[PDB]
Amino acid sequence: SGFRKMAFPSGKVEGCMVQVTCGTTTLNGLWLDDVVYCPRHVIPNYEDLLIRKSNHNFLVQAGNVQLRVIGHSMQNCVLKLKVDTANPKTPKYKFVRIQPGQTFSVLACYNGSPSGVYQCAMRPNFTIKGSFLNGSCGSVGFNIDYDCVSFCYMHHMELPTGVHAGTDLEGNFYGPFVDRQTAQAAGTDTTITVNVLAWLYAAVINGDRWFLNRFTTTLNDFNLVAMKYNYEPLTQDHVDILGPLSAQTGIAVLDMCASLKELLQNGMNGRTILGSALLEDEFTPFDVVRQCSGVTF
Amino acid sequence: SGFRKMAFPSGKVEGCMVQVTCGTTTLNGLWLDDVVYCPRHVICTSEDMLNPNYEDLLIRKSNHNFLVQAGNVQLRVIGHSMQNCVLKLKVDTANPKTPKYKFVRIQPGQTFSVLACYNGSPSGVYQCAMRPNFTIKGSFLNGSCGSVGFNIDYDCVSFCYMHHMELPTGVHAGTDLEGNFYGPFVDRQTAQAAGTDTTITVNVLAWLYAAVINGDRWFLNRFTTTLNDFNLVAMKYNYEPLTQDHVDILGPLSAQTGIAVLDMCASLKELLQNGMNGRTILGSALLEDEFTPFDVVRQCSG
Ligand SMILES: O=C(Nc1cncc2ccc(F)cc12)[C@@H]1CCNc2cc(Cl)c(Cl)cc21
Ligand SMILES: [Cl-]
Repeated sequence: SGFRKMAFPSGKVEGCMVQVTCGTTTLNGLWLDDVVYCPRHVIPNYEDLLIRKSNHNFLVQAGNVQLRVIGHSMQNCVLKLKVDTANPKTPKYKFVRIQPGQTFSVLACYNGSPSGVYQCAMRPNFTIKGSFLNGSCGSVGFNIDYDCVSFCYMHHMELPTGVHAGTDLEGNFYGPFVDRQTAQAAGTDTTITVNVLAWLYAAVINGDRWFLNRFTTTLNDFNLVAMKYNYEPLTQDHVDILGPLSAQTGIAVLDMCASLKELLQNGMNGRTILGSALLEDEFTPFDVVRQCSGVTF
Repeated sequence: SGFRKMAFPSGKVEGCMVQVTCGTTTLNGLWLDDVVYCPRHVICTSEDMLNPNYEDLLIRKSNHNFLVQAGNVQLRVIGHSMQNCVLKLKVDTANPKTPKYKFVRIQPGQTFSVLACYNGSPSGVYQCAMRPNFTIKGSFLNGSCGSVGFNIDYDCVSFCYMHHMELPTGVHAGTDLEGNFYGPFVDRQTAQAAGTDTTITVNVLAWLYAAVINGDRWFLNRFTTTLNDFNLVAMKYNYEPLTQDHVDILGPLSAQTGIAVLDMCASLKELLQNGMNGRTILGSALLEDEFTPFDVVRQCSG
């Protein structure tokens, strides 16, 4: 029993964190094989800025050992620093780009040293509601599938509302952001509907049934209601993805939707679900199945 | 900016997780140097869970009855001893991944990270607090026994909790790494119930200071309170009494934000009376009590 916001064990990623210094700027890098990946803002015409740099301008520190940079190249908004030493702690990994609503663990780092791990979701507006201070740039987001680390996020900046913006490991930003000092704002955010439904199934699995009702709804009627409350549309793919949870609890997805509709129009009425007075949207259907079944890494 | 429930990076603990099997029971062990620590109930046959005589059960065991697996390698048990509710299995190999560590016993209200494990394999990491009723509101399934709670301030891992059991209300009970249970709990299947839980007042105040540091001030008011008047009101909402120690501990946050502790205590009293009125504080519609004053300073300042 219990339902917590749970991150993946961070060990395989901790062994990859390094400190990258260029001039007065110090941030984090991800050392995989003989390449250190970091935000290109560590060095704006980034082709012009980068051409003026030599390998010895980049100081890379892995623990108390200084790595020697033997090459450098830029791929979108990420700088790739070729080093002479392959990271002996390089796990089996992939670079994956995630979609809004997908969750991942963030290993927040400062000066190449991991300080914390937390679980978050890529918001529909492409920001993340993270917890980052100055020096956190280069901290990474990841998932673990069996023994493989899928790197999906690298932190680049904080927007004026306190939310965070970054890229996949190929340097493509999530969202309409740029790594430049200019006026940028997070768009109007929406609730990840499929995740709220998954979290309601987690509540049912944990014995919290008060919100259940005898009613069902059509997908179209649910989406008409969901659009009114700034919830993301629920697709047939989402309904299919929720199938296993629907079979385990005996509550059809559209039956759980009628519960969600009633919660949106009437509120919680002083009650809580899994210790929360708000509908939680940062657990995917896969996260719910993984936590309510105990998959290990 | 931002405020998240943040766990310590679990790497230093993951390299210590092993699987311990005795008869039909399999659970997790913590392998530090040449000793594997695990719940002593691993020697129990479930039929002896109501009134187990652990000394009697352990005397009948030999080293080769304990199967310890570290990854795909079987460790050889060369000795065993019991210390309170923890079994210590001496092994013939020191864990090369043993971090710098300490065993610390925590007090109610203290927070720690949990590395939930099954079959000696880490599955997830989450943050939690030792409730005032000495239980933890964890996320654990069968086979999670032996999973540990820890803090990693600096490069040293302070082990503070080892999971032993789930109570009928879904909450969890366990011991420190010396085998002493937190609370009045026993590793017996006798009827046991968690006492009425209360809100960790000092942690709620720390979290309100975190909200102020992050730019949120809507809940502040022009009032102050005496500590006694605050406690009289606090007790009525099932909040833990706030002591002078708690007020002292909140001093640094009070100095940073410019809001005296008793002034913040008056915002809390008003929040308890009015609720949030559709508003949130740090993205929460409930008052959060699983962040200590130390966690707030660490996350908001460094
Ligand atoms: O508490 C236990 N198991 C589990 C632990 N944490 C979450 C668990 C969730 C579900 C579950 F069925 C078992 C879970 C074990 C085995 C069942 N009984 C029992 C009784 C006593 Cl006295 C002791 Cl010390 C340990 C146990
Ligand atoms: Cl403590």
